[PDB]
Amino acid sequence: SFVEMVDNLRGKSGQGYYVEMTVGSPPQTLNILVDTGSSNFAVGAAPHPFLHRYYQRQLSSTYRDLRKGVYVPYTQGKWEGELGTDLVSIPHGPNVTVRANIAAITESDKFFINGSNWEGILGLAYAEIARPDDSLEPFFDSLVKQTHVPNLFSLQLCGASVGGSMIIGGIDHSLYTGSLWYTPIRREWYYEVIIVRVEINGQDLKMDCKEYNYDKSIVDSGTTNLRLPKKVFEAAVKSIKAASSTEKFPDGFWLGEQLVCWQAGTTPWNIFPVISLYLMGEVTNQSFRITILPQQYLRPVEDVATSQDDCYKFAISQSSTGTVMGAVIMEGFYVVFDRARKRIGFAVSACHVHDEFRTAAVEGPFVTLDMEDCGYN
Ligand SMILES: CC(C)c1cccc(CNC[C@@H](O)[C@@H]2C[C@H](C)CCCCCCCCC(=O)N(C)[C@@H](C)C(=O)N2)c1
Repeated sequence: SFVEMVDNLRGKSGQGYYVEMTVGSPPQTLNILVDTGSSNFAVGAAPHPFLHRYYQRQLSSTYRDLRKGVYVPYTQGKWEGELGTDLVSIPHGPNVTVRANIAAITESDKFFINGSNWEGILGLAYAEIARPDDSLEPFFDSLVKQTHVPNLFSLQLCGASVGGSMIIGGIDHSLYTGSLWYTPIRREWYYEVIIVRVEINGQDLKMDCKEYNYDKSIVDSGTTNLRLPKKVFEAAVKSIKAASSTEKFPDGFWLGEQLVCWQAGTTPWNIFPVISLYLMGEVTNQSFRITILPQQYLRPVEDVATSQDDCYKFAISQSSTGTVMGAVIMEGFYVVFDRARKRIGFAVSACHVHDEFRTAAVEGPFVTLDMEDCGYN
């Protein structure tokens, strides 16, 4: 009965994807950001200028105080609060209710977004990166332990204001085309994967493949951009600049600061290259690739002035904590987080990104020797 979960995600460009949830008795409705890059379930539980609503523990007869504080520092943004448990349900999800850990956010810094429509975050990664430590059971672990929901979920994140699906407990075959290609989960903490090759417009970047995974590579729906280790970022930007050199862009555009605009419908997509990321496969010396179009890594942004042009931000930025395959990478792919089999699947999404002469793709098999050497230790 996955049809009930199709289209259960909404969001705004650059502001994440959220799902509707309820917490407590009587149920309090809240919109919750879907984040495969963290492992804490947390909701606003005190007034805040950007919160339309929040969790009111005093009104829930099933709330239980854990008498323990918590804080989570992300790559950007952080919050602190009080731990507790309560009953939680997902209206457009499985027909179950579970008692889960909940962090009641009392203070936050650059976490909530002005006018975003979500009030909390659902960390879907593993206990090893939960705060305050790995003894705080994450939501999805509680769900699997307390119900018959199979130990996997899938994400169909769609571009253009945005929507998608989080299929809890399985794979919905109407949401993708072609074959699913799987890459091993290297270690159950983040959803960590191994990138074994990078090509831009079919040209190999020719770096030590360890550089691609320094110090890790993760699949993270809570991060907007494709984030790349310093050395990889420099090579990729150098290649993307060259391919698009027939037009001049401010240096702040390549840093993700300034936006670029063009007359509505005249965006020169053809001058921006496709990026191919090769992932470690399931059998010996085998990989597969996902191909990323510029319509993914040129994120559309509301024209702050006169909505007469098409304006974009460069959605590839530099990282000092490894590669992050963020939302703009996941968009247009159907991504299966197969926890039960320790693998992540990719297929072309039913809401795939369109170009006139090019198409996003998931292609295999490829032969790749010595893939284990690509993981950083
Ligand atoms: C929580 C622990 C496990 C942790 C520490 C450091 C990195 C990571 C990796 N995942 C980060 C991710 O969980 C984290 C989640 C967000 C704060 C959730 C709220 C904002 C969502 C919409 C705007 C997204 C802008 C963006 O890209 N951000 C805001 C990056 C930069 C980021 O940080 N994202 C996890």
